[PDB]
Amino acid sequence: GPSQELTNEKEKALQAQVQYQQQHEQQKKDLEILHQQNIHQLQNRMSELEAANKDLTERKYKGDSTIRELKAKLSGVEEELQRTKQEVLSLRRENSTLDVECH
Amino acid sequence: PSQELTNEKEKALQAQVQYQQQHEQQKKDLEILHQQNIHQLQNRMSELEAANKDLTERKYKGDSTIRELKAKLSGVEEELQRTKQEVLSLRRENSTLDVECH
Repeated sequence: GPSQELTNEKEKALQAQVQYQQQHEQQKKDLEILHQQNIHQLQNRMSELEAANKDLTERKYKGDSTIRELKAKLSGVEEELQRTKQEVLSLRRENSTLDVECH
Repeated sequence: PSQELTNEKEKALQAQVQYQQQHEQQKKDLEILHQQNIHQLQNRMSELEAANKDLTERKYKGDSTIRELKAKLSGVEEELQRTKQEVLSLRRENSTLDVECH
């Protein structure tokens, strides 16, 4: 068959186009898989570092409110100390005047 | 008839050349995209590392400030207790002198 040999070549060319498309799709899939393996460890270390940062930022806010409570507590005690020291001065002054009137 | 056959074999050789150029071009394009993505991930990683360094430094500063405040507060509470006992002693002296006087 002279034309049967020609029809065989046209059949072959259609089959070769199908094979090309399959090989082009397979190369894409293989490259995406290699890519995922390349970024896997880095994506995991990134998510871990974001969560550690979220926890630290949360801890920092708690630390600020603790500092605020401590400063206000300290200011109250420093003022109380001031009014007790002045009470001592007042009492020393009173004691001296009373002591001169007996002695 | 034979020239038409030689034309089909010439065409098939050309289709193979094209498929090969296309296979290479898809790989190069994917590599550019993947390299771009890797650079973005690496950049985000370096900014999370810098944010973590900054947070760890703030955590040290906050915690050390808390530690200093608690120790300062204990010192003042202790000094207050001493002064309060001095007031009690002076009020006792004031009461004994006041009874001898008025």
